[PDB]
Amino acid sequence: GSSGSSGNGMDEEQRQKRRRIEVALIEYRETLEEQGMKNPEEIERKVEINRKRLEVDYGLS
Repeated sequence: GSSGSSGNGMDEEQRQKRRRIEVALIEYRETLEEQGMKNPEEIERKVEINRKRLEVDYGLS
């Protein structure tokens, strides 16, 4: 039972992009940890760059 659907205009398309970034972020983080990344700066660095890239790629930022 959906409630308070957020999608009246262009946002309807943004709500979706938000997911593409989520799944991507998680998958990336894990892949990094297993890739041999055992440091915060490293992960944070890569992840950060990714989040920003994707966000800007989906015209979100």
